[PDB]
Amino acid sequence: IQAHYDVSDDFFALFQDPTRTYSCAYFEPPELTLEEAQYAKVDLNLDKLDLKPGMTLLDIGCGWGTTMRRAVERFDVNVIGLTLSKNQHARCEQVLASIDTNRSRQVLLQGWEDFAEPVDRIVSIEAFEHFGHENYDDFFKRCFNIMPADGRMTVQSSVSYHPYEMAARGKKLSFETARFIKFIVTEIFPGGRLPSTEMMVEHGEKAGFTVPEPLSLRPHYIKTLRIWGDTLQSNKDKAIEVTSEEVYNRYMKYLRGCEHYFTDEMLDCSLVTYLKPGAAA
Ligand SMILES: Nc1ncnc2c1ncn2[C@@H]1O[C@H](CSCC[C@H](N)C(=O)O)[C@@H](O)[C@H]1O
Repeated sequence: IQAHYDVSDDFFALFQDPTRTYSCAYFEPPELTLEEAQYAKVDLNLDKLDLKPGMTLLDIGCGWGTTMRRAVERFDVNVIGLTLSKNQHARCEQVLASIDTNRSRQVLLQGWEDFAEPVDRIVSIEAFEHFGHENYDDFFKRCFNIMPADGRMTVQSSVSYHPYEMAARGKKLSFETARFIKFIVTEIFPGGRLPSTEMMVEHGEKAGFTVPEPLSLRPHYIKTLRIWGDTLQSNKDKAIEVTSEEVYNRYMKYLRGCEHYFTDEMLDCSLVTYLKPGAAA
C-alpha cells in the first residue's frame, strides 16, 4: 500500500520546468531561468566525468532522459539509463530515438541492483536518496566493478546531517528537522532515506574510489525550491483538479519546508565525484 502516495506525471508538470527535471538546478550564471539552470546542472555533472566520444555512459535514475540526450549530443557517447517508471521509459526511448547520431542508446526498466553490464562512466542525479542506507555498500561496489580502470562517477544527492551534528545547532531545531525529514521520506519519497555527505564519501572510499571534496549545491536548491513552490502555488487550482487539495498541500509543504531547512543550513545537497585509481588526472 506504498502506492497511496503515488502522484501522476500531470501534477509534476505543474511545478517543474519543461525538461521535467526533478532535482537541484544550477543557477550559474545566477540569471539563468530554471530551465536554463537545469541544463547547467546537467553539464556541471557531465563535465566532471572525462567523457570521450564512443564511451558508454550510465544514468542511474534517468527520469525523462534529459541528461542522456545532453550527453549523447555534447560528448558523442553511447548511453544507457535505468529507471523504475514505465512512463519515463517510453518517453526516454522516444527522446533518444530522435537524436541524430550513430551512437547506441538504450533505456531499461529496472534498478541498478539488476544492472551488471560494463560502462565507462556513471551519473546519478538525485536517485540516491531512494536507495536506503542498507544498500550503499552494494551500490558503490557495483559501480566500481562495472567501470574500466579510468572510470568516474558523480552522485548528486540531498543530504542531512548525523543526529550528532544536528544537536550542535540546538535541540529544538534538531527534533523539528528530524520530523520534517521523516515527512519527506514517508509521504514524498516513500521508503527513501537521506544520507549524509559523510556516508556518501566513506562508502565510496570503502569501495576503492578516490573522493575529492564534495560540491555543496545548497544555495541553488534554495532558488530551485523557491521557483518550484511559487509555480505550484500559481497553479493551485489545476493542481487540485488533477489530484486533491491533500496532494497539493503535501507538495507545498515539501517545497516550502525544504527551502526553509536549506536556508537554515539544516539540509544540504552534495555533488560527489568518485574516481577509480586509474582515473585520468
Ligand atoms: N534503485 C533504483 N535504481 C535506478 N533508479 C532508481 C532507483 N530508485 C529510484 N530510482 C529513480 O531515480 C530517479 C530519481 S528522480 C530524478 C531523475 C533525474 N536524474 C533528474 O534529475 O530529474 C527516478 O527515476 C527513480 O525511479
